[PDB]
Amino acid sequence: STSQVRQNYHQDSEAAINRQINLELYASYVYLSMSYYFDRDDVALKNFAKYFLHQSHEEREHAEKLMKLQNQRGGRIFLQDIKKPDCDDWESGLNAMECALHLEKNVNQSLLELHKLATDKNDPHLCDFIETHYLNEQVKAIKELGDHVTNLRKMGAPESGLAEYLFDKHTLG
Amino acid sequence: STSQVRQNYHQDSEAAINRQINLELYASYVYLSMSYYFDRDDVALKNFAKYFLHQSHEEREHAEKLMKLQNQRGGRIFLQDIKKPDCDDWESGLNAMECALHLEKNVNQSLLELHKLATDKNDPHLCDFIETHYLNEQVKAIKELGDHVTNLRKMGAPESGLAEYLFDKHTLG
Amino acid sequence: STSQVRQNYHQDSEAAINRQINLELYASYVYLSMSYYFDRDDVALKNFAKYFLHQSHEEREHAEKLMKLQNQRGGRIFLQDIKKPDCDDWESGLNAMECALHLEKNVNQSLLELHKLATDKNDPHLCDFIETHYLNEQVKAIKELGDHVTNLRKMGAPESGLAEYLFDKHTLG
Amino acid sequence: STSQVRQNYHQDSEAAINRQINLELYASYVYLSMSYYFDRDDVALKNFAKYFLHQSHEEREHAEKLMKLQNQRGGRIFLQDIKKPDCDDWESGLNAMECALHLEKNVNQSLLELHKLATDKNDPHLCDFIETHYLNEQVKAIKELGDHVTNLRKMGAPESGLAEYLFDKHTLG
Amino acid sequence: STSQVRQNYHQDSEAAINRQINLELYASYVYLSMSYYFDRDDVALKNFAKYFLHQSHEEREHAEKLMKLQNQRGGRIFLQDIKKPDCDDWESGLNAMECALHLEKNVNQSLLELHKLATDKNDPHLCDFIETHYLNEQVKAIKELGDHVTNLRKMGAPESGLAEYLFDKHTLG
Amino acid sequence: STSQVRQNYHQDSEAAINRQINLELYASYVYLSMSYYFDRDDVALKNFAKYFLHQSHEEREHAEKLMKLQNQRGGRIFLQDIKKPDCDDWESGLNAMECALHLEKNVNQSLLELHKLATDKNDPHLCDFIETHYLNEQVKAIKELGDHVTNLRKMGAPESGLAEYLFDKHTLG
Repeated sequence: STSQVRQNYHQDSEAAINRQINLELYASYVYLSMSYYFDRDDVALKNFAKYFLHQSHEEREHAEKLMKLQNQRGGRIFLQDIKKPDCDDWESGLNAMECALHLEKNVNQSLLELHKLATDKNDPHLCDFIETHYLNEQVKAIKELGDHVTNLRKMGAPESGLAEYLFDKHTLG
Repeated sequence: STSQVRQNYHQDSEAAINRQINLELYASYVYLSMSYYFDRDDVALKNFAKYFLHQSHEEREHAEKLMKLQNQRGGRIFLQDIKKPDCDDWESGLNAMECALHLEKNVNQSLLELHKLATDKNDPHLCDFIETHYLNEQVKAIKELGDHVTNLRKMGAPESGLAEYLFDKHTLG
Repeated sequence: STSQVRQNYHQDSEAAINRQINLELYASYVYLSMSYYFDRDDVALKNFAKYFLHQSHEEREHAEKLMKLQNQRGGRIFLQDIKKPDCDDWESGLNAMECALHLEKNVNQSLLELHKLATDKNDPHLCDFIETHYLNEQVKAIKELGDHVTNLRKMGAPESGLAEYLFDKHTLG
Repeated sequence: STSQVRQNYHQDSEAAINRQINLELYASYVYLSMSYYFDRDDVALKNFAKYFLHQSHEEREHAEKLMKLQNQRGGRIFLQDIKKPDCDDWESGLNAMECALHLEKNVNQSLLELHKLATDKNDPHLCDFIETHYLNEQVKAIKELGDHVTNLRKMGAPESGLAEYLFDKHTLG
Repeated sequence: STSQVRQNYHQDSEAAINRQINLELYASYVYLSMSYYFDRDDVALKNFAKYFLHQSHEEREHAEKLMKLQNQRGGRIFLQDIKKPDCDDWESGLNAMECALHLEKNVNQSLLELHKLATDKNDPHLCDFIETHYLNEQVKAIKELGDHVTNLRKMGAPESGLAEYLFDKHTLG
Repeated sequence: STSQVRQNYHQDSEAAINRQINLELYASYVYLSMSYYFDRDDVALKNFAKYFLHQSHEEREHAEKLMKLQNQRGGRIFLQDIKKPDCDDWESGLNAMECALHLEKNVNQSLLELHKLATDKNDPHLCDFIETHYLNEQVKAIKELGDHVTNLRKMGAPESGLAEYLFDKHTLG
């Protein structure tokens, strides 16, 4: 049953990769919903939609990378249902940005837990892969999301709408 | 009397094309008036004028397309008077945009009624022509006008004038 | 009420510009009707249609130039109804050419009357504008229309149809 | 027996495609005969021959397009005999043009009947295919044939031969 | 509540678009699973994986197109859970191809039902959109899948493995 | 009645050219049917279809060449009905190739009989024309068809289907 190429790959590190795979798919779905909310005519903030769409594409490519890694090491991929996003209305841009930040922090925590599991089982390849492809990019994305939120807050009230328009036109545009 | 090339063309589908022709001409006249209102020195919003002038040119070309279609199918074109626009003063930019939206919705309703008449008389060529050249563009234009109006509203009060200046400079410019 | 930029501009020279504006629009409408008559399949003279369509475009651009001049000097533009062309059938090409000539002569007379009014009120800018953009072009157009008519007459009878075909193919084509 | 890919394709819409296929082949044969009549030395009108040869090639390509459509939807093609053209002598150019016009009108009527049958059976693909590839081109061809006939008639008598030579040299050449 | 741009858009045509959206997402998920099955080392058929991955990308882009259409017409998008693929092991290449064919036929049936609903409510824009972007491509894809299956069957037994290798190397490669 | 340019052209050599013309048209029809049989989805051999389609185009051009020759020498062309192909199903590729070979041999025999008739009437132009344009190409085509058949036979049984696939992919592709 075990693949001819499998070597130094544990059952736990396979189930964890599958769960991370599902989580990345769910994140991509959430970002798709976020972007196509801001694509609506009652919102009409183009650059927000483009930003979230790019985030969704990046999450999808990361899930594909995980699946390729699973196949290379001799693991077998198991696909599960993808749960729909939390909200159907994502409110103002200040709140969407804060929901994206929380999602990114959750995914980063999951990656760190996976790294802990990998170092538990003495698997240098998995640790190297996670370090190379995931952690630093997650830190950069979280830093960028933090900057955007503080700038939105700096502008913000009293004239919230003008502020949201100018942030859309200057920063993200 | 009937043209040598006429075939599967009904009297009703000819009168309707003529009426649509007149309506398109009237729309072009209205957009010309809109643009040359904003060209005035007491308004001085250039990009609004350019936008409405482009709308007028598009309406004119659509009327010419209808006239060409009428000639190809063997119909005879009848030209009627073009009534002057409703207003001489088009108020702020928020109101001009809302008058353009209403005009576009009226023209779209007329096109849908023409399509209904065409399918009544079993004329696939007219339905194909309307579908290809008119409907989708009307939907796109109405969507674009809706986005502009919501953004203008988002900025808007308290500082309406600064908002109208920044929308002119960023979006339409 | 009077514009901040208005200076040496009289009420009469504003109403006259508006009337000339309406007359140019009516001329453009007439030329559109002329061209789309010859676009018909029972006439089928392409070059005549192209010629009249070019005339219509030129008249439209001249009306736009008048409107720009009105806006620059501080006048306010007033748009009125555009009356439909005189005829629905424009007969042979010899008669269309003679209706175009009469229309051009009428417009030239209107321009000369406007110049007389301008010199009445001691307004050098309006006289310079009319001289630069309108008079010489009107003279050239009338001369060209006269040449075409005499050539059509030279060919003409007995074989009128062959003559009209060869004039269409050689001169206007 | 039914093909694995067949779906929403009716027996009637298959027989009709086969009959249209045969009709297009017959039209191509007729146009070949027309062109190679005018290629003769007692006629010697080159441009007429080239025009009819182009018509024949277009009809052939349309028949091939129908056959490809039949194969894509899971239908089976049935080929029948191609009947020879009506005439062996196609008379003057005025009469050939009028026989081409009648053939085109017949084919257009057949296409409209096929569209009626397609909408009877609730088949959107066939209606879309007919609308996209056939109807508008048929209308354009009929309009062009009508123009040529009226110009030939305009020239025509008394000097019919000179007229036919000049139409050959100028229009079709 | 109703959007400013909504016109001639029915509740039914909105729910149907949402359901089609979910179905396209599910199809993309299934094709992703198919490709990453054949990416495994115990299968090792590269071209099959690339083919199914391309299918998944196409399905994703089609879902995005549907979502854009929903937003343009004034509808509001509702996202639901995406169910996991049917199988975890997709067997030989002959069976994967037959599961892809069935999925494509199901999606085509759903599109035809949506077209029926659209023509029920007298909505020409939706019918034109479906005809332009979806139906013909579905027919082409089903035809291509049918060809591949018959060729695989032609080779096939007795030497099934060599046949599957040569089909992978020649046709899909 | 006799053409001004006719010289050293016999009635027999005219009827024979007409019959050869009809035979070439029939051959082109047969090759069209052959190609569009292999275009079907239950056969799915592309290169066979392309090969037979090329054969059909070549036969058509040869018929046109014969018609031009007939017109140059002062003969008058007579078109007759084109009979439909023998079969509606052309079986495996081995049998289609053998039906093409027989058709080519029949046409070559007809050409040789025409040459015999031409030398009977002391007509060097016709003999030169046949020698230059037809005979050698017929020999080359028959040789090529013989090679393909022997290679198909060499592969062939036991694994006929794999053999037909590899011949399609390598030789004709």
